[PDB]
Amino acid sequence: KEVRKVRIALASPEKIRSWSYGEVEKPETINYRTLKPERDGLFDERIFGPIKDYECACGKYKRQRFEGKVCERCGVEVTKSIVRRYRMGHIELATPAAHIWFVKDVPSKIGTLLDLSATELEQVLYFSKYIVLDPKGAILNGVPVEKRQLLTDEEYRELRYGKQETYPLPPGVDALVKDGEEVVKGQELAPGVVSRLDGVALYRFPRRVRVEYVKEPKDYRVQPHMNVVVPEGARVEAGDKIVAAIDPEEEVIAEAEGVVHLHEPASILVVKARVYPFEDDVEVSTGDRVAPGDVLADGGKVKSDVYGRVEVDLVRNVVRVVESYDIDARMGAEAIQQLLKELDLEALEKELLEEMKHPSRARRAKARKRLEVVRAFLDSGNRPEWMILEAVPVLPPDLRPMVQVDGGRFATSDLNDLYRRLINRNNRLKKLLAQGAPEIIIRNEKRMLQEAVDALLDNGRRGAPVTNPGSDRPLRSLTDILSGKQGRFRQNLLGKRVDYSGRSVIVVGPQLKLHQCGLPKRMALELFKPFLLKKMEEKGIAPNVKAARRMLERQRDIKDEVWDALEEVIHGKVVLLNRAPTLHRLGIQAFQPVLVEGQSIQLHPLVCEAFNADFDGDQMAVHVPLSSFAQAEARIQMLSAHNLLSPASGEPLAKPSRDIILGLYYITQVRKEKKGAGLEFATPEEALAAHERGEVALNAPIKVAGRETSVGRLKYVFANPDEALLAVAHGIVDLQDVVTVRYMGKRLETSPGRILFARIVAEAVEDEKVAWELIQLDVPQEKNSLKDLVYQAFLRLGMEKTARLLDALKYYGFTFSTTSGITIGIDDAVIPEEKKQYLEEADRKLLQIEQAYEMGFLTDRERYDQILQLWTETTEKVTQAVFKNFEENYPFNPLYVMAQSGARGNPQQIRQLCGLRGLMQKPSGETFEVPVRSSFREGLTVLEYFISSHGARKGGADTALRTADSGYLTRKLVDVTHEIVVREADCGTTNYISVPLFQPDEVTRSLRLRKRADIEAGLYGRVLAREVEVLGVRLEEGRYLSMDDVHLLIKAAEAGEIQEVPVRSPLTCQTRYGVCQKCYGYDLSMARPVSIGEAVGIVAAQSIGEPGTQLTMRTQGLPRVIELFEARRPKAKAVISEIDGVVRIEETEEKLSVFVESEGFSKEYKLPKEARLLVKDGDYVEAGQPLTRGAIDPHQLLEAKGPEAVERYLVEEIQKVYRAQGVKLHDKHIEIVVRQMMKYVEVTDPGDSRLLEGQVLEKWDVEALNERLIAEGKTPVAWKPLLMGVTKSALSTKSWLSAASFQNTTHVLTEAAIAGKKDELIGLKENVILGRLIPAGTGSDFVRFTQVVDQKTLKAIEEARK
DNA sequence: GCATCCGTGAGTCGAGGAAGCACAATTTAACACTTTTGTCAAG
DNA sequence: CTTGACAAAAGTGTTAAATTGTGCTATACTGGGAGCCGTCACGGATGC
Ligand SMILES: [Mg+2]
Ligand SMILES: [Mg+2]
Ligand SMILES: [Zn+2]
Ligand SMILES: [Zn+2]
Repeated sequence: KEVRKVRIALASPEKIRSWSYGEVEKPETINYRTLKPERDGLFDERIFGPIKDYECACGKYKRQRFEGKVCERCGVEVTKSIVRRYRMGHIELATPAAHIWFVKDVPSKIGTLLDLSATELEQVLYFSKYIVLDPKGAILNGVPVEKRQLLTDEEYRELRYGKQETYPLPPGVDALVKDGEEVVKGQELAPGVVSRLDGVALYRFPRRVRVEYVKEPKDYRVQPHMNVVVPEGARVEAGDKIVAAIDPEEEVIAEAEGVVHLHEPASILVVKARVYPFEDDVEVSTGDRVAPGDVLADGGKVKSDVYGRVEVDLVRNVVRVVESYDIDARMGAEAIQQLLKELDLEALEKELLEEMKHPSRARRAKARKRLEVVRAFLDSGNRPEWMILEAVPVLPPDLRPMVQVDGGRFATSDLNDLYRRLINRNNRLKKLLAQGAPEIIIRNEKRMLQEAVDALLDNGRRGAPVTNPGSDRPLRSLTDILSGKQGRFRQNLLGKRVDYSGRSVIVVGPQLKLHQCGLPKRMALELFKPFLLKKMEEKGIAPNVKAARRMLERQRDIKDEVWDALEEVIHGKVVLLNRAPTLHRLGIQAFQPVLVEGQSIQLHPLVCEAFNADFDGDQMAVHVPLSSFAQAEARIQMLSAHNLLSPASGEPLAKPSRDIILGLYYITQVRKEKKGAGLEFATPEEALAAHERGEVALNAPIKVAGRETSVGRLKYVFANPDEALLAVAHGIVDLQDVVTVRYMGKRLETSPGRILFARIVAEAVEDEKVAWELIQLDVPQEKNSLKDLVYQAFLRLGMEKTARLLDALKYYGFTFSTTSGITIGIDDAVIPEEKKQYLEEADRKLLQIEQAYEMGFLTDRERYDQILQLWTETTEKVTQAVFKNFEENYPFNPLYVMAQSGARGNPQQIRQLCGLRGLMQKPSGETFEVPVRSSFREGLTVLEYFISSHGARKGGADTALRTADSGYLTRKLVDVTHEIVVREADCGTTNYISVPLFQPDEVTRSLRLRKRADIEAGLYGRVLAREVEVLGVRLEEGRYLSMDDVHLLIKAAEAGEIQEVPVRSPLTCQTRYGVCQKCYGYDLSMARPVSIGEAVGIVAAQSIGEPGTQLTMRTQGLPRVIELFEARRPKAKAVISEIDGVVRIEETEEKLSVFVESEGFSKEYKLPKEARLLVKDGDYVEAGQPLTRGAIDPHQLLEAKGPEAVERYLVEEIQKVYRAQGVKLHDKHIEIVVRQMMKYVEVTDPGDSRLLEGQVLEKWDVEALNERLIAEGKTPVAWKPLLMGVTKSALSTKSWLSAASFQNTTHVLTEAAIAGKKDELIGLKENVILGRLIPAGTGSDFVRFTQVVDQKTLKAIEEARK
């Protein structure tokens, strides 16, 4: 079957053991001598499979005949060695270990279910405090001990073993207390030592024993290696032992009868216990635990009266019960797993739901968070105790290989070292437990085992990272393998390295057609090698494919017919050319290769702008689509000649450029003379006669009788363009001379160059009548006029004729720029004579500013501002003087022509070359008082050059630090919008948006018509939601708006006939998981309605992010866009009115306050003194209308005005940044991203549903839920619109595969696993990860099942059946 | 409300690759021999 | 198709090296060692 969904869930110890083919019991990897895997180790063949196909370890089975067999000698299955990549083992832990993901991922899942703080969980898990599981009637400091109570180590010891203390008596002294006498706190035991607790006092080591013989206080000395064998106050018959020793020579016995008295204790032991004397055998033993009433000895004659630990003292023949309780308190994951197994999720949910009615919001907020985790376990079917590991899975050995390098050295992965540590510690703990080691040692081993598991799963998350000894590089754990820019997702699943790919330097191919590229022969030989081998065999070049491959291995073995065969292999095929960074989809284009000699790829000039490529050393990659589908898609969808318009704005993107523009501008610009320039005559005979006398120039404007003409128009009248260009060939007239020509039945007055341009377009499109309508004859052909020509040709003729026109424009532009005579010399940077006059004026005004400043008429700051204004004004005047000189005296100056035509440079750069450099800014942001008064032609001074370097470095640093921000933003946009596709023709919605044609300019306090570019960016290629009647023209509902329609609407607005246009937009589309054809509009790249199955989400992200690097960075620029897409609260946020009413300013010397007064309401706003109010007294302000200047908080705007208002604000404010930079971007692309930001709602009233108040879900889901509920007469859910940024919107998506591959992988995976989330594979990222066909383009269900059949077969099938 | 803390994020290709010994237990190697296998000429 | 010599071609069985695993030292010894350090954003969680 086909995979349709991917589910993630917790694995139980039972399931982990079902995966494993065996337990890894030893940390041995391979044998150091034979290099074979060690038995029971991390590379065992008996577990993970054979190392070579169909061959066991012992070498008894060596063929596939014994397939599925297991050798009895070695136990290795006889099968394929590839199973060694898929077969898992496991490690059986001596004690449970918590999974760090469900502990350290804030908020922890284990803590939330158990109601334990982050610190409390850590203290228990890492053996710092005990947690009570059974108090057993234990009292701690007069208070009963309760379950789930945390005990410190001292508290546990006091409760479990009691209170006791040893006081060392000074040598020689004798204690004031006897052995076995009860003491009270503060009592003095010895002359200088006082006890601190009440209990039985016991002599530890009596140094002197004083017996009393009866006939006599004989004494004996006690040494450390001796022990007394009798209790105090004992009658000893002559002969009985008294003090024992290692050597019987020093052993002490009693000569006669007496009473033994012990004196001089080494120390005093105070123990809180009850002493029970006995005579017969005791029924208990040391270490036993007893309760009140339990029999101790003498058949019930002596019984316990208190809880404690029973210890029998045979020397004193008494039973001591050290008062203590048998409390059950545990540390580590064994205790936590005990609590997690005892949880009743049914009971917990009921209690949480009851607490969901608490008046406090914090209590309900906490209850909702707990119940969301509880609900996840209840719904998914997972068990909370599965978050603690009893068996640890072991990765297949081939994914953590230990390989021998070409030099014989061994390389291994970090996972083997992490596995060995866990196995070594696990084995050691088992040995310690078998030895009955003390609790201190066991606790250290268990704490180390927990840490070893943590390092294996997520190294460095908790504590110091584990490093391999001899280095400080942290070991790479399982979490590091999956997360980050170098993880599995982004490095191996979302992108890959591919076969049939090449690379080389790119050079310009001017002779190529738009759809052609120059592919080196030696690159194409390797790229198409499998195809070439087949063709070589098909011909007689080689006998078979293997012989052909040997021929190609040696360069000197390649014959000349191999190149003929290669030419046949590539016939008709295309290749993909790729340049990094791929900012938009035009960074990959398909071309038909032309095999060329050399080693560099030839690139067509007209596609360089789309690739952002130049020829300073750039490189491109080459890719070969292999199947018929890949070749068809590349030739139809990705061919360069088919993508001529911009998907972002719909304007031409393959169009005339630097040299092409210059050559076409040069011929279409007319000459202007000054010799005559005014003389008036009576007849043309006189006017021409003066021309022969030299009094008037050919192109000097004159007036013959009443009309203004020139000599050329009167002297040279040509019957047709061919005659005019024949005269140009003979040198009679120039291309720039204005003469009279007869063309298309009209007696035009133009230059031969403009008539030549008209013929160029006419022949390219092969239509003289249509060509005449496409061009503007009476202007020089600059970048904008040539861009309009391409767009109009595309509309009227299509891709094929437009690509031909682009090829003809490129050819003639190149040809005419070579012979025109364009060059740059030092004298071409003409210095206006007005610069000297302006600088002298600035010196006088500056000297006058200093004079006033000396007189005190102004301060330092106003002196500083006035200086900057003076030099800012002078720079503008010098710029104007520079360009006024060019257009009057040097209209054909190379710098003027390049800037005027759009080929190169702008007025700012020309001023620095010809005028003055201007003012420079300090590193701190201030501007130097003294400007750079020299241009580049004159040459800066050393100090001026250094001062100018401050800004140059700052610009370079801004550019470097701006690429990372723009690239990061694009990735956020792609991940939030990647699932949006055009999925149907129409969603049936009746909603729409009104695009405003007028903008409320506040300075003039009135409405003013918006700019054409702004209106076009919001109207072009959009479906009219309602019928519109303007200027006698009826634009019916459902009509796509072309540029002509948009211009008609702008003309209607100019006449006061329409203020806004109702259109369909992605904001109001009702399609699920995408938009419909009617809500999107045109495919701006083709100027026609978008086709179903297009990934408009990806296009929108690339359109927005591509010009991201052109946004200034230095609340403005790219930072402004990033904040708007993240829905961040501005620091200097404006103040808006929550309700509508009249403003009443109460400004006072004490404070500033603004009052919005209504019929009954009076809202008060305390604004700061430095507040730039934009509303004065007596103004009727509506809800959400700003009162103070600044950026509006989108979340405050959403609450006050609504979803529509915030959506309009976000689109307009984002477009302002791009417009300020000259970038043209359709509103559709922003509205698609904004539609994703506003995709969620918050539950406020659950109604008759299981939703929790404050729960965040998708708007589509709640709407579907509400309609279902209403269908059955149940109260619907009341929700609240929600706004979130692109980052948060992408992470809260319903597909965990796409969210896990974005960022926050541990958090995404931990929540998905607990909930048992199932991924339906809806968007593009999920299908790319699994290598499936994406549900867009040719992979969309709308077009995927189309069938093609010819007439003959169709008739046979219909005939053969009917 | 609020600071303060921690945790996660920050463009793309390319090119650069320090015991020592004793002894027991286990494994490996080298014989030995018999037992297939592969040829041979026939027949 | 056999039919008997033949000869390596291989395997089975001891034996002895060669390798590997393991236990044991008796003056008295009793709590570690390396960072050190120029960024900025955000949530989100808690200390209350
Ligand atoms: Mg370059
Ligand atoms: Mg004439
Ligand atoms: Zn085997
Ligand atoms: Zn729609």
